[PDB]
Amino acid sequence: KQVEIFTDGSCLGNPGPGGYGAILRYRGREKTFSAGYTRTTNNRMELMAIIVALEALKEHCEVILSTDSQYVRQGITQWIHNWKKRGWKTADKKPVKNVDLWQRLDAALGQHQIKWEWVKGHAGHPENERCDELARAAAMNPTLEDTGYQVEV
Repeated sequence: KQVEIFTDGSCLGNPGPGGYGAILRYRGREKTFSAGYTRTTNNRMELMAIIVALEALKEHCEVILSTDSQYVRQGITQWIHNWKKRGWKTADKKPVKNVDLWQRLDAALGQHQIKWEWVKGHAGHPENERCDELARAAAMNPTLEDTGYQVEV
């Protein structure tokens, strides 16, 4: 009840060192989250940012979630519905890519009333701009291991 969440993820390769930034605003007060991983991908950091922010919420909230990720938008608005029906597997019966993070996200999504704000550019979105700085800074000083990352074949 109202919580604003801003997120971004960033990574220098594919895979490569990467990081996330998230800002959680409540009652005019802000909390910042940020961490870097030694070997990860951009898309995984984009999911991780949202996961860590939502997991911070300790009570059911109405959340306005603001992110510029095309990957997360497609997943949330397009794919995840059918993913669940197919038991989290693509037509070739392989596990959906990043199933670990998508499932962990979906858990956090189920606990809140979420309005998604799909941002386009940094222009006029100071919080998202700042999440990118955070993400990039953490990618330059990575400390965690992204143990869920699998080298796609």
